[PDB]
Amino acid sequence: GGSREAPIEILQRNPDQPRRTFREEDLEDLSNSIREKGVLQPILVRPSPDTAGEYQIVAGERRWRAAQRAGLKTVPIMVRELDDLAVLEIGIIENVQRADLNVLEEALSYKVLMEKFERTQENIAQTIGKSRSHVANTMRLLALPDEVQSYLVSGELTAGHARAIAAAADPVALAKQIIE
Amino acid sequence: GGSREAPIEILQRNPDQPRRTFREEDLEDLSNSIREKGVLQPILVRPSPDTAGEYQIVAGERRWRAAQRAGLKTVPIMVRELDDLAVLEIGIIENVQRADLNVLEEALSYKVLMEKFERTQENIAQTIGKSRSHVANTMRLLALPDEVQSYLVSGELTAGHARAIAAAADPVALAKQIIE
Ligand SMILES: Nc1ccn([C@@H]2O[C@H](COP(=O)(O)OP(=O)(O)OP(=O)(O)O)[C@@H](O)[C@H]2O)c(=O)n1
Ligand SMILES: Nc1ccn([C@@H]2O[C@H](COP(=O)(O)OP(=O)(O)OP(=O)(O)O)[C@@H](O)[C@H]2O)c(=O)n1
Ligand SMILES: [Mg+2]
Ligand SMILES: [Mg+2]
Repeated sequence: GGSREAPIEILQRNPDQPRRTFREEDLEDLSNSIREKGVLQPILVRPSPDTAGEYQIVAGERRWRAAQRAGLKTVPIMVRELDDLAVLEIGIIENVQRADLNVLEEALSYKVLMEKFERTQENIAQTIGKSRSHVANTMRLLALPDEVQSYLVSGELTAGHARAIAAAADPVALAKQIIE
Repeated sequence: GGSREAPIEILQRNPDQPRRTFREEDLEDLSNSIREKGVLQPILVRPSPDTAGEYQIVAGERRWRAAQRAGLKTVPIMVRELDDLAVLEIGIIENVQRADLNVLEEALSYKVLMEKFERTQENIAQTIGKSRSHVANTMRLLALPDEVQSYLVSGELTAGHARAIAAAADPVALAKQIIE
């Protein structure tokens, strides 16, 4: 059994899904991102244990909720027979076994969009489903010295602190201030 | 066009993929995780622009490399016609449009594996493809006071710092020390 488009309305959440909390800010970004390029990773479901002809989401609740807000009529699914232990395992694995992109690898990606493909920071924001603010701030990090970038490449400079350092009117000045 | 199993050997990487660096530590965890439950999210590819009957990975290089080390003969793929702008966009989106699990939501998930399903910390480690160390340290956080957990629930307490705080013989003592 491969992956198929299926009517969004015949899908339901597992209450015992490892993820409890869902921030509006993030869900808005995903629904925006889905409105543009659609649902890119198919949603993992098992046949519903409670209701007939329904599917219980094993992995991809945010995708389902985002696609709902985005007003998509169908979603891509993969149906696999799974017991309650399998689902909890998979639920953890999909979210735990994945490496985040370095904020500089992200910034460089935006540079290439601008230079090689002549995309404005607005064009980028609209396509990737993030704010013009986030894009601008992310790219400003490319200005910083090689040494401070090496701190972000290494992780020494906190990834959270990076977005803050970027927002500053005098961003490079906050490099030495990071020590204290 | 859905998703199909395809021989791992007819897949190649895009050199211009947003992600440049690949840490051995993480790739080992993924290959372990894949050795157990296989490749859970199908790998997004376009028909190779250079070589005939080959596919260029748009999203899922780590999965491909992990599955390779894991000695998988086939991998699940989805083939879509995509130009160089599409691929760079999608490459960014799949990695940028996704929310990480709270370290406490992770710990609780492991608790339920132990209590509801009678899994040892070794059983968990083997199935999720992480270290017994990582599992033990992650669960120890559930012991900590509601106040310091609120710091991790909020994010104030660095998620990386959490596993370290947990390992400490006197973990709660690091709460006031989080001033610096
Ligand atoms: N047994 C597993 C473990 C993990 N994953 C998935 O593999 C992906 C790993 O994400 P990432 O670190 O970004 O690597 P890839 O997407 O494989 O590669 P890249 O982003 O570099 O293209 C995640 O979707 C995760 O759910 C999976 O399909 N099967
Ligand atoms: N246009 C987009 C944007 C993002 N994604 C994918 O949506 C997932 C978001 O991951 P996460 O934040 O964990 O949410 P879900 O996996 O959807 O939900 P859950 O983990 O709660 O099951 C990622 O694999 C990302 O590649 C996608 O398919 N299409
Ligand atoms: Mg997920
Ligand atoms: Mg990825």
